[PDB]
Order: sequence, then structure tokens, then C-alpha cells
Amino acid sequence: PLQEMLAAPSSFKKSHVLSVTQFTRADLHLLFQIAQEMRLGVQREGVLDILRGKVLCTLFYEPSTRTSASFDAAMQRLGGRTIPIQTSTSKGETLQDTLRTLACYSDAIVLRHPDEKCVDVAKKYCPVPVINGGNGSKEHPTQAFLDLFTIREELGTMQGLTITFVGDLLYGRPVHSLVYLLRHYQVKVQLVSPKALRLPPAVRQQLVDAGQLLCESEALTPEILGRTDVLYCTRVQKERFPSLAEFEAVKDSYRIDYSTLKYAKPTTVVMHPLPRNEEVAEEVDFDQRAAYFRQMCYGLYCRMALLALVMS
Amino acid sequence: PLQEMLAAPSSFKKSHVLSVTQFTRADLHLLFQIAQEMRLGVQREGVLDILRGKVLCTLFYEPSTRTSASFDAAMQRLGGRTIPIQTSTSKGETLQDTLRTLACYSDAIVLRHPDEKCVDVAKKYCPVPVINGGNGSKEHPTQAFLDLFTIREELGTMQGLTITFVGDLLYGRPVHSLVYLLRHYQVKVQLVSPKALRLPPAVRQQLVDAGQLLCESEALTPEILGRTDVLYCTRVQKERFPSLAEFEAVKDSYRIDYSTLKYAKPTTVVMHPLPRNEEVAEEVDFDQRAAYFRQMCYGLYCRMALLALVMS
Amino acid sequence: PLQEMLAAPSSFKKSHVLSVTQFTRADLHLLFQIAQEMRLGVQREGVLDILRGKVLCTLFYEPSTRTSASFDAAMQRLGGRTIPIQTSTSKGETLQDTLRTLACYSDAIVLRHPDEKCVDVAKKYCPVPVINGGNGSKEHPTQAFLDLFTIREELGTMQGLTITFVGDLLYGRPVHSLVYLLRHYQVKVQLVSPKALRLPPAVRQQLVDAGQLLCESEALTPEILGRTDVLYCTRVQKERFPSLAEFEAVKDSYRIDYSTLKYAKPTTVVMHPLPRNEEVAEEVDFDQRAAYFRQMCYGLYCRMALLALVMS
Repeated sequence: PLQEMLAAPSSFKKSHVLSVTQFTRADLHLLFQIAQEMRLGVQREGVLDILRGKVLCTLFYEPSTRTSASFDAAMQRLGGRTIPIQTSTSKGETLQDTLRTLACYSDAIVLRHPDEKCVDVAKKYCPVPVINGGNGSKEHPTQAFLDLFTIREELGTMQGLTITFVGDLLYGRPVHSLVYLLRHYQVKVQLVSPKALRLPPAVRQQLVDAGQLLCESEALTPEILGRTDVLYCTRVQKERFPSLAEFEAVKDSYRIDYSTLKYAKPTTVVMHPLPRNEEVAEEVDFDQRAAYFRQMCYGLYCRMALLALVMS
Repeated sequence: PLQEMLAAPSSFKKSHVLSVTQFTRADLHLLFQIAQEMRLGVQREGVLDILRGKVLCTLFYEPSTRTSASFDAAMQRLGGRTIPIQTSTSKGETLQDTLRTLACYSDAIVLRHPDEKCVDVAKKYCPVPVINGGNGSKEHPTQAFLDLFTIREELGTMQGLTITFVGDLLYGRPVHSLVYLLRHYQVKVQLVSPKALRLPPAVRQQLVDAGQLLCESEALTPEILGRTDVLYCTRVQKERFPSLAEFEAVKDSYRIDYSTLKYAKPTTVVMHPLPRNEEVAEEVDFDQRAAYFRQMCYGLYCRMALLALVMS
Repeated sequence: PLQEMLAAPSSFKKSHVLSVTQFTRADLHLLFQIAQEMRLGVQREGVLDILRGKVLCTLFYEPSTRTSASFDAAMQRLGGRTIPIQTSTSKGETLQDTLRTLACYSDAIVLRHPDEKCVDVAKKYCPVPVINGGNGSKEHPTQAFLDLFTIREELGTMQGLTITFVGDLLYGRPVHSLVYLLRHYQVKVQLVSPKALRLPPAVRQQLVDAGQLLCESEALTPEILGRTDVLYCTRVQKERFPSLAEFEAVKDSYRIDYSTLKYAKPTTVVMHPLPRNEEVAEEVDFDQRAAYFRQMCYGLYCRMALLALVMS
């Protein structure tokens, strides 16, 4: 059955994966279908036989253990091989020289780089598929895929859901990517954020265009929480505020702990792309609704399906 | 035959491997039996087919090439897959967040961490087996296993042996772990150490309880050496002494070179957990009795058998 | 057919690969033959089944992504396993201790080390084959092999060729190694270099002995370029010159860009061992004659064949 799905046509095949804007609702539906079978296969066989003759390089100019190890494990559980490039402390060879070098060894490269334009360098020069693992934190498409997959799997549907984004919605680009992916579905969105860290006007206008913008609030109210199906939290960082007083104030209001979960639904899904500071208290980690570690498991099967589609 | 042994019941199966205190004489006998077959299998096939669908993460917060590469090679020679997590220079994500992340990718994690309590964090939070590769140097259970295996294999038995521990017996915790493992057998122990760096009273009292304590000496005498079956050396570090004069004095007395081996038995086994400074001179490396590199080979088969038992 | 070639006798089998001076014209002919089949196999199967039960360690004391990842990918595309040792920032264990440790885990080690004498340490102490990935930049034998292979493959022959070495021919040791490998063939050599950075007298005298030295020039003339079949460029580094003025002067004269390629042949092969600074302009990267990335692909198949011969 996975064989049939992977034989089906896809925009992923032999393609760079650089932006969520490349892919359709149909593309993601197939990805999630294959992801579902990837999980069943792994439960049965552990290491599958899909990409046995393929080699993936991972090329992370800044470390992200959660992302790089996810791709390594996905590739190896597809039966493929991985070559993780040591992240140097360096000044060094140009990105395009390194990519063209590694393209002689591997069939695809996962690239994470602090320059947003790194995706344009990859497009111009790299003769094998490049998967964007983070381009100056502008986009992180497989994080967007796994976030959406997490919602679908935790709550079973997409229609009728209310999603509450809380924290730094200006710098929290995973929110923007997920807002783009949500344009097809009949959802409602609540934006809880300091006034300084609200969504960029273009992303807000995306929600307006879709008839999805429900409420905008500085405060994480019992009322907002009471109607939340998905509480998607972002990291609030001190550099976003000139004064410490304001920074700690906003943190204390937004901290997700038992004091705030008591206003949520029994079925609210608490999500966080991670790393976290203290915006989600450790005391809630064992709560049913704490889904930010299931998120990582969902990402494995999503990236297995992505790698299968790209390199098969 | 390995298949039969691995089908046999074991305390290792699906278990954390955190302390030598978890396991019995029977547990270790089975481990060593399987280790013996692991060596035969490797000699015949190089890479076996025991853990083909399993994935091991190695998570070393401080480097130990001898330990991490041993586990990587053992896992891969079992036919499994390995994901070695780059040791960062970092301040970073909490240990429990990282473990729960990597548990979504792998079936077991080998963890080395500078906090002794890291084993308690792993117990509370990690939903897959964690193997302790060193917890603030308090314990290193697979080092204890391979040390004991080395003795069994080099000398053929455990009964009637005299073991001489030399060096820093206060901070040299591999000695303490091995003393615990030796409680079942009819051995005699000689402790050669500066008075400041003698065994902790509890560990000494362990030897007394077992009727194994033979002699305690500041000097590495021709008499002590003449009755030594196993000379287990530890690193003496300058920080253990306020003055340089005392540090160099103790080093010169304890240095194992041809000048000191001439008093040993033709069959004395010279062991060292490594890394070494100068307490074992390079001139003895090619001597039959120099077993600290065979130790590493023995560790490979011991860790192959451990990984097989835990994850099969 | 690869099976027959690999069954054929070879100086590579079970041997250290430390210097180009170890191997004959016959040895290299077989290597290149096998390399050719390695490429066909990879095109068909991606990952072959030649070294399925073998384990390669890569041990790089200074990073060289192009070299270490090439060996990793070659080993894995032979169906073998790889254990890449993290390059530390460290003061640490002696080289011989580390090698003897890793020899207990792997069947061969690729070693790159800043001490030229590291090859002598490996010879004395390491009980498995060591492949020299760079010994204080004195030798880099597999780079020499792939350079020669690149010429053979790009131009089809070795007889009648004119090779032009340009840049730092004093510190550019890949030139010296390639000059040694070229002693069998009827080639002519042009040496374009500043007078301070000319070839060492012994290497020049090698070319004289072989009846291959054609011309020595400070300037990269239209005449020299017009007769060049292979333009092998080396990096010119500022430390080679006391004054910046001279350094930039020599760089501007030697920079390979369209302004200089217009004097070359339509068939001139532009080679560079890499990394490059600006001595080969990015504008020529898409030119047919720009072979420094095909070089890397050729290196993969060369190292596949080398690893097959050593460890089969």
C-alpha cells in the first residue's frame, strides 16, 4: 500500500523542498497518508526497505539536534544511508562550493543555514534535491508539515477547529508557515500576543482573506482558552523587549501551567515547536494535552514520507 | 546458539542500564556468554543480523571517543543503525527535553553527562532504555562489565586470583564498580595508593565483608607485584595533590615500566581503563601482559551483547 | 566483472595507503578500472554489496569535509559501515593510543593529522590498515589518485598531453604527488608560478629526468594557455608573500576567469584540488571546462575502488 501511494504522482518527487508555498492541499494529503503508513511500517519492521540505495547528507551550519537527528533517523528507517556533516565553529568555503561537493556523494541534502538567501544559492547551484531545514529562520517547511500533521492526528479533523497562537507572533515564523498551510480548511484563529509582537500585516491579512480571524488579544483570557482546540505556543525571548520588566510581565501572563490549563478544554492540544524556555511549565509535561513531544514522533513519519517522495 | 542465549530471560531486556547494582551474577554470566559468541560471529560475518530494525542514539555531553565509538561500532556490527549526536561546545535545552526528543527517533540512548543525577533525569522522563556511559564519573557500568570480562578472558578464571589496584583509588570509581562486581568470587585484593587517595571506607568495608582485603600499601613493592595476577592501574592527576613535588613523587613510584614489570609474574595482566598519562610507560605496550588495548576489543563484544539483550 | 577485478592481485590489499611511492603503474591501472565499474554499479544500485561486513573509521584531527565525507560515502556505497570520529577542538590522548583504540572497532581507519610523522606513528602502532587523508599536507595520496583519474577520464588518454600547473608550486604538494604519478606517461609540463613559489629542485629534477619539463614561467601567457590540455590550479595564500602588493599582483595575474579562458583550448580541463579562494572565478563554474566539481565525483569512485581493494 505504501508502494502504491509512493508510485502516485507528487510535486515532491525529485524536487527541492524550500517553501510551503510550493505545495498544494493534494500534495500534503498524500504526504500525510504516506506518513501514516510509515508509522505502521516502523512499528512492524523498525527499518524499512524503501530507500535502500539512497544517501542523504545533512548539512547544518547551526546545530538543531531535533531537526538533524529527525532527518537522520527518518532516512535510516527508510533503509537509506546518512552522512551527517560535522557543524564547524568557523570564514570557510562558500555554501555553493560545499553543496556541489556534497552533491557528488549524496542523492539529497538537508540544509540549515543562518542566511535566508541560502535557499536561492541552493536553487542556482545544487544539482541534487535540497530540503530546507531552516533558512535564517524565515521558513522551516517540514516543521510546518509536522505541525499540521500533529493537529490532524491529535484532533482527527481540521474543520470546526479553533487554533490559538500565543507568544511572539512577529518573529515566530512557524506560525506564519502554519497560517499559510491552514488556508484550505474551515478553522478559526485567535492571536494572543503583545501588541509589539503581533503578526505581520500580510499574515494577518491572510487570515482575514480566509474568513478565519476570530480574535486578537494581549491577554490569554479564560474565555480565549475555553474555546481553544489547539494552543500553539511560541518562545518569547528577552531581546524582543527593551526592558526586563515588560519581558517578565508578558512571560508570566503567557506561561502555560496548571493555573492556565484549568481554563482549557479537556481536549485542547498544547503544541510548541521547541526549544522552550519557561513558557510551558515542566509540571504539565505528563498531561494528556501536552503534545510537544508527540510532535517530534509525528515529525519522524512526516519526514520519512517526505524523503520517500523526494528520492524515490 | 546466540539466538538461544538471547531468547533466555534477562534483567537487561527493555531495561535502563544505569548502575552495576541492578544486575546479578547470573545476569553477567549470560552477558559474558553472549559476548563470547558475538566475537565468534564478528570474526565470521563482520556485521551480524541481530538488531537490523533497531536504532541507537549516542548522546555524549562530554567527549569520550573510546566509549562512544565502541557503542556505535557494537550497534552497527549487530546490524542496527546509529545516530551519534554531535557534542556541542555549549546554556542549552534541558537534558529531559533532549532525551524525550531523541526517544521519538531511536529505540535506546547511550548517555554520558557531567551531572551524576543525569541517571535520575533519564529514569523519570525517558520512555526508551538509557545506557549510562558515564554520570559525572560516578558510575560507568559497561566499563565495569568489560573490565571483569577482560579478567575472565585473560586469566581463564576468577577463583584464586589476586588483584592489585594501583593509583588514585579515591577518585578512580571504575575500581569501586569492579570491587562491587567482584563480590561473588574468591579473590584477594591489594590496594596500592597514597594515603590521601585510598578507597572510601564503604568500598574498603565491602572488601572486608567479602573476606577479600589482602594488603594496603603506599608503595608498589616487589612483594606486592610478585603475587599480582591483575595489575589494574588508574590515572593519578595533579589536582589530587596540593604540591607538585608530592604529585611527581607518587607518579614515579607507581609508573609501570620494565623496571616494575620485572617483579611481576610472567602472567600478570596489566589493565588500565584509559585515558592514561604516563602511569603506564609506552615501552611496555608491546609486552604480552599489556592488556589495556585488548580491553577495548573485549568491550566491543561486551557492548554488543548488552545492546542485543536490551533491545532484542 | 568488478568481482573478477577485485579478486585480481593488488598491492592495496590489506595495506596501509600512506604515500604514492608505494604503488606501481599496474596498481593504479587496476584501481582506475575498478573505479570505472564502481561508477556503473552506483548508477544501477546506489548502494552495492562489496564490503557489507566491514567497518571504516574516519579520524580527522583537522576538518576536511570534502575528504571525510567522500570516504564516508564511498564506504557506505560499498555497503560497508562508517564510524566518523568527531573532530575535537582540543592536549588530548596520543595519536597511537587513539588508533589502537579505534582499531578494536573498525577494519580500517582514514587518518588526517597536522603532523607529517603521523604516518610513521600509524605504521609502528596501528594493527589495521590506515589510509592517509593528509599528513601535515605533505602527502594526500587519494587526492593524487583522483587527480590522475580525472585527467584520464576527461581527456581519454595520458599520452601527448600538456599539463600546466599554476599558482604556489612550492607549498602545493598535490602538484608534487601528481608529478610523481605522471612519471610513466609521455606528457609535457608547464610550470607557471612566482619565482619564490617554484617547484622544489628535487621535484623539478623529477620532470627533467622524465623528459617532461616544457617551460617555466612567472606569467600565465596566452602562449602557455594555448597549448594547455590540463590547467591544474593551486591556492595562492597571502602568507606566501611578505607584502600585500605582491600577493594581490600574483593573484590578479593567475586568476582563471573568462579573460584568461579565451586563450585556452576548447578542450582544456580546469582542475583545482579545493578549497579555492578567488584564483578560479565563480563566473567559469558553469563552463564545460570547469572540472573541479567533477573531480569530487571522480574521487568517490576512486575511493570506493581503493576501499574495496584494501578491505576485501
